[PDB]
Parts: sequence; structure tokens; C-alpha cells
Amino acid sequence: DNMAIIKEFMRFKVHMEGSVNGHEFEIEGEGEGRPYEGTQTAKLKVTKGGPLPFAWDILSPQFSKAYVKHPADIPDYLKLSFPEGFKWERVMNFEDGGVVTVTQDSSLQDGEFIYKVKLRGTNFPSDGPVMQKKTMGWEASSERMYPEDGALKGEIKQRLKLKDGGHYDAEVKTTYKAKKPVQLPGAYNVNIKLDITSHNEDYTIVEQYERAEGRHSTGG
Repeated sequence: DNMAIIKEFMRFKVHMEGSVNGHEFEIEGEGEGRPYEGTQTAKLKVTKGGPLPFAWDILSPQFSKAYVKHPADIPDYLKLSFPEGFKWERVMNFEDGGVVTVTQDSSLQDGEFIYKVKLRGTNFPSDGPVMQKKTMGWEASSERMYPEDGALKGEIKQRLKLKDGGHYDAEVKTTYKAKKPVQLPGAYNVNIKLDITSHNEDYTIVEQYERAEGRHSTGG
């Protein structure tokens, strides 16, 4: 019973090692949430390389897909991957040439999820909204999910709000792969809203909230 080890309240720990335009850094954080209700919070701290000379917003989506609410008739592949867990790898292409690639390992250890993240951001224009910290959070997103080659793929057209109006776009593709074969879903969508709920002045201390819910693309 997977419901025995993924409890209705779960905590996690996360460590990110990263570089953006050559600026290296580390972040440590802890989080908690309700995996079957699709809600979670995280508290992050920059532990090396602070303060970051770029927008926090390009990091926020890398800090948890065990906490997606799923209809009973859509296989919750990433919950089912535990206790072993899963890996994911992501490419974000931003409209002005900026690129973020990410790899991640998710495991379950001593009753908590453990997240290890590696991130490389490159080619952000020095006068662009990321390096000038002109972004103001993500609009709600819809990730289109489908199985392919024994893994779960997700595609998103993500939008960052800009301080002086309008948006800054990214196209995102992620592969999520369980460490053991477990049941893949068909095609469906995940509605996501990620909020920065608090931060200190230089974003070395940040709190996030995320709500995510799977919905049918067909039937239902």
C-alpha cells in the first residue's frame, strides 16, 4: 500500500546546487504539505553565493510532484514510484535566449521526501528581466502530461509577470521517470499555481506555496 508510506501529511528536505550565468550558489530548504490535497509550502535559504544576482523566480519551479492531487482514475505515477522514488530532468527555454536546465532526484528517507537538485542557467541577457530582477512571479500554468518511452513527459507554456507590465515567456519540457516500473497514466493536465508568499529584501530567505491538481483531458 503506497498510501501507507505517502501519508496525508508529508515533509521534505531540498538541496540545490546551481549556477546562473556563471554565478554559483547553493540553497537548502524544508517543506511540508498534503500530497493527496495537492498543496505544499517550502522555506528556502541561500547557503552559498548569496545574495543572488538574478531573479528568484527562475529557481522557484525547481523546489515537488509527489504533492499533486489526482483523480482516482488517473494513475499517480510519481506517488507510486515510492519508496524508491523518481528522477526528473527539465529544459526551460526563455523568449530572450535564456536557458535553464535542471536535473533532480527524489527519494524517501526516514519518513521525509529528499530532493537533490542541480541547475544550470545560461545566456541570460545582462539587461534582461532575469539578471535585472524585474520579474514578479509566475502566472498559473497548465502542464500537459503524456507517457512516452517508459516515462512521464510534461510540457508547459509558462509566463512570468514583469514589474512594468506584460510577461516574460518560457517553454518548458520535463521528463519524470520512476526508479522502478510503475503504472503510467494516459494524457492529462496538471493545473499549477506557485506563489512566493514571503521573502526578505535580497531573497536569501524565501517561502513558497504551491497548489497542483491533475485534471482529465478526455472523458472524466
